[PDB]
Amino acid sequence: GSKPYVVIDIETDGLDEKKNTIIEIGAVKFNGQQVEEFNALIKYEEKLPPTIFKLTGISKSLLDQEGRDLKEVLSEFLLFIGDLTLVGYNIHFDIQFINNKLNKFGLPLLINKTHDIMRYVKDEKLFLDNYQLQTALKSYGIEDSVPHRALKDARLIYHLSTKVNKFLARMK
Ligand SMILES: [Mg+2]
Ligand SMILES: [Mg+2]
Repeated sequence: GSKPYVVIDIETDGLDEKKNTIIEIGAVKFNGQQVEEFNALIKYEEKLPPTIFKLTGISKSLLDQEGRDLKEVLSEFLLFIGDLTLVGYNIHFDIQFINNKLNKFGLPLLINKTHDIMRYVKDEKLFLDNYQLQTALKSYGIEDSVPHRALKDARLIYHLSTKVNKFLARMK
């Protein structure tokens, strides 16, 4: 069957890998036998743009109450993923942020192989109006609204990955 792989997803407070930061990190690992999950909200000392609240529902209060230290979370994330293939949707966004913060804290950077589900979708679904994750999901019969929360989005990307035949063939 499938080789092991880990679907990753983050939420951030902006688009700049070097000035903005990670507010949530989620992952769905198929370990070769079954599925495991990773999720952490990140403690945050800056002024969270209310735009972040409207998209994700994450507020300062949530990060204050449930957030964990970013360096600690990233160390645990490295242990969760090991050297497994990483999978995502426009995955360079997640990797750019994760590597920037790993580097900032003096932690090892990612050297994992990667596959981007978005690339497979663009080649299989040529007539989509756009290639946002939400649009891709519907094209494959997944009607869930995208919540813009890291683990919840990772679950949706994982479900998508089990429906993209070209990806499945590559991972056999
Ligand atoms: Mg995302
Ligand atoms: Mg997300």
